[PDB]
Amino acid sequence: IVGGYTCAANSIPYQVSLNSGSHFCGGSLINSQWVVSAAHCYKSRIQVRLGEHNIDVLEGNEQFINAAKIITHPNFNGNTLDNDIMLIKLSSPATLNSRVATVSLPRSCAAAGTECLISGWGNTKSSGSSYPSLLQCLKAPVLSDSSCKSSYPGQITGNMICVGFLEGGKDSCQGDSGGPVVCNGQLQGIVSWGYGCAQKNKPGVYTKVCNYVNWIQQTIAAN
Ligand SMILES: [Ca+2]
Ligand SMILES: [Mg+2]
Repeated sequence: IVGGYTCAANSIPYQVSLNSGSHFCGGSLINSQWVVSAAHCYKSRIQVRLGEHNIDVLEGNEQFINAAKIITHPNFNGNTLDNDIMLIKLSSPATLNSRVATVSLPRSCAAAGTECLISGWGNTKSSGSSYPSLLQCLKAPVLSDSSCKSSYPGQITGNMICVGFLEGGKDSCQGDSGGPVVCNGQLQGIVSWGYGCAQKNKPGVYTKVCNYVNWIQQTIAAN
């Protein structure tokens, strides 16, 4: 997250770290047994780390649980990034408490201008590279469909939204991929793509989760 602030410890209790020897992506706990993330984050082996604040220090509240199933959206396109969504089934259920909690799926799509919270352990520098120990947060609005589609001509599908700021300086980055955008208590976005991060007129693009509630629930029920 560029231009964010350090979240209060465990204040984002649905945020997970996906680990393959090191943190590589975020995700969101949406059921005791299931995490949702981005398909461009796929790896064949993943350890899910729940209840993290400092991903470099074992502070007590962590639950480390291996992925048992990793299911990318059948219509994921790695060129256009359409349907950039993936489900991970935990090998055992997360134990839900104040520091490890599910986030609701959308009840509807979000209005333009809705305030959201974006979080992750991705790159914090707008030049170079700095990968934080502590979870970072960013408040950002759902952008107008003038602002989003004008920023990426011909590239915003019906399954994408932009969330952020056209002036630059505030965005999600590499390593935030797969993490949450939560607006009014609902998971509306998954960190997906853009053009670098925090550049002028290149707001972050996010998978539009309000299109996927059927796919998510059908996958959960069948696995
Ligand atoms: Ca930790
Ligand atoms: Mg580090």
